[PDB]
Amino acid sequence: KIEEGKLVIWINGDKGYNGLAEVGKKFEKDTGIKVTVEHPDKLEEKFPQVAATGDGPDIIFWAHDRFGGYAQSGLLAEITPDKAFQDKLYPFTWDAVRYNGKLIAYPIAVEALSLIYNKDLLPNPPKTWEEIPALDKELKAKGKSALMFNLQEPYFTWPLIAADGGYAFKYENGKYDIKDVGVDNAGAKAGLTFLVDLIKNKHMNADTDYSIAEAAFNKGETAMTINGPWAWSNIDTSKVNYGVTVLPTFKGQPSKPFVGVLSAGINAASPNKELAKEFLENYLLTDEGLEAVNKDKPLGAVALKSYEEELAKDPRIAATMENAQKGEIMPNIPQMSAFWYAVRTAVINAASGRQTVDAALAAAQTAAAAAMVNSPLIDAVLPLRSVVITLRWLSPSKTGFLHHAGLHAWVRFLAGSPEQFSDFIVVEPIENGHISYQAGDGYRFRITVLNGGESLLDTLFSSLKRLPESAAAFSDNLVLEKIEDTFEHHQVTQIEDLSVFDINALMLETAVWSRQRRFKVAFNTPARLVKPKPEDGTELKGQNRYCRDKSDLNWQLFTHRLTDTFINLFQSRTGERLQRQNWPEAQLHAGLAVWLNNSYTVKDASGMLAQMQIEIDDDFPADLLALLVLGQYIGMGQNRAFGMGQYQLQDA
Ligand SMILES: OC[C@H]1O[C@H](O[C@H]2[C@H](O)[C@@H](O)[C@@H](O)O[C@@H]2CO)[C@H](O)[C@@H](O)[C@@H]1O
Repeated sequence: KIEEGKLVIWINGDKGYNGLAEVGKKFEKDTGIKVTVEHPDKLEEKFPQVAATGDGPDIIFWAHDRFGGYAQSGLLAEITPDKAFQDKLYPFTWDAVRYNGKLIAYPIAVEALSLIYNKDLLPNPPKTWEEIPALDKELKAKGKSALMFNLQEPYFTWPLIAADGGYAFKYENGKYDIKDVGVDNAGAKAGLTFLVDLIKNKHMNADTDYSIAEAAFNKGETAMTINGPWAWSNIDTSKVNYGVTVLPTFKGQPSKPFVGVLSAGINAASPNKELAKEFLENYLLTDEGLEAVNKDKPLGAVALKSYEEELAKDPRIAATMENAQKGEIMPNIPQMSAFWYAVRTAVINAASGRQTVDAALAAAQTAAAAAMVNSPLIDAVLPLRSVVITLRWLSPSKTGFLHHAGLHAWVRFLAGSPEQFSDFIVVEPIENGHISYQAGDGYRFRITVLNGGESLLDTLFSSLKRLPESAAAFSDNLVLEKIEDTFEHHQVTQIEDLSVFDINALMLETAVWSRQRRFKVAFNTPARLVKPKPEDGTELKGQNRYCRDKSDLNWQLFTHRLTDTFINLFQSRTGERLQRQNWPEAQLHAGLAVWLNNSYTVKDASGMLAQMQIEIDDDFPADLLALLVLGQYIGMGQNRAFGMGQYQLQDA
């Protein structure tokens, strides 16, 4: 949980976090409240992961475009500055942090990309993108290059894509039309194609990221870069004579950067809300606070009127606002994360040659418009990680006798014998039944790790790597051959190498089953689904407690048990037990249903195998369909952590 009496702050590593820490040291001097300023990697994705369960920082610093989604998920508290304080900051910056009428963050600064160029290598910067290829040939003759900027984040490529007609969502009548995405019109195609032709003609490198581009410019190797005001600090250090100017035009149109408002949100689960307000209103959002941060890494055009009226005299800040005006302030709607994931994939795939520009942007238009999912039940379990582990026997042995219960206890032991094992790890063995193995034979099983289970996965990796010594069937007669990433189907050695099944992958998969409205639900391993509680007060006993006939299965029973699983996972993570709503009605017809008996001299292994046809409405809630899709990867019913209750969605 978040510790009361102190303040923990998250801000991106490219920002002036040391400056921010000095503002925190002054706060601690005046109130005794310790202020810890951290800068995690991928924090815009890390915040929902930890905040969904009640952890994370007291204050989060990011551009405003992520905050509507945070607010929609109930991660942010409503800030309450009086009218006197609101007048100190620009009204349009307050607009950027408003969501459904409520202010959800304190605006800090307005960030916009500008063209940064080496005045010594390039006295007159190019006014148009079309000049850059010709310019690069001349510079390559001196062993230099024209332009290098981060091609891994669509933030940096969007000004070009938007120049000739690209847009995120059409805005009319106070509303963004999610179904009207503009990443796939003639102008977006022209912009990305020009980017790809730069790479194809050796004027840029598809691999270029933020570090490579910053290093090249600051070491005098490239004449131009594209970055924001935070980057200026490192350039002053490198003693490059640089300037900040307007972005080049494309087809006569100016480049249109998506402008962000760096904002500070207050975690909804923070017990230090009043302290957070005092730090932000009375210490950071003052002339001396922002200056301490600006001195470390320049903020840009700050939202505080009194300070910005002095900074605007800086020609670099003026250029920042010039590019900003030629662009647009980002929407803060929850769909922005769907947009940025779509365009990130589009630009990487097009630039790497994997997809054509037309195909890459066609998929991005579909992806950007996919129905969001902001469920607390889902944010608690995502992201998933999964591995298939291959062992080799060191002497003969028998498996299947305990019906994979020994494997479970063994993996639990190898994970540190932790508390709440079943709430974070699912153990799915290969369904062989009874097998006798010889020395040298392989043994394979899959384990899926839910959000909050990395340390368990780390202990597991170490134990496996130290077999057979680790163990002290499934004893110290096994050795690790390899660990494969279930989702990439290739080998890994450290946890950091593992891919994730995250919210964006789930939204894309859910959309597939949204459009195909009829589909089948089939159990791979038997399910132990308890029958509904008799309404006359009596309790069911014995094997009569569980569903086993076609007549026992219906749409409400199935979705109740599925949701029970998610509620339990949520409860054990947070302590709260959410109230269980009923799903909208749908057609569910059980085609096949039979009960398997798997008792061994204990009946835990027995369960029901079933196939169900589903039909859903056009307007069926996506965040519920998403529970159905996610349930494929975590299983439902009793003993789901032993691999029971595994189902998969198939087409009819
Ligand atoms: O590239 C997608 C990414 O763009 C923006 O992130 C910016 C951020 O606004 C700046 O403060 C700075 O850190 O550069 C980031 C790009 O790496 C959006 O704010 C973000 O939502 C989006 O995913």
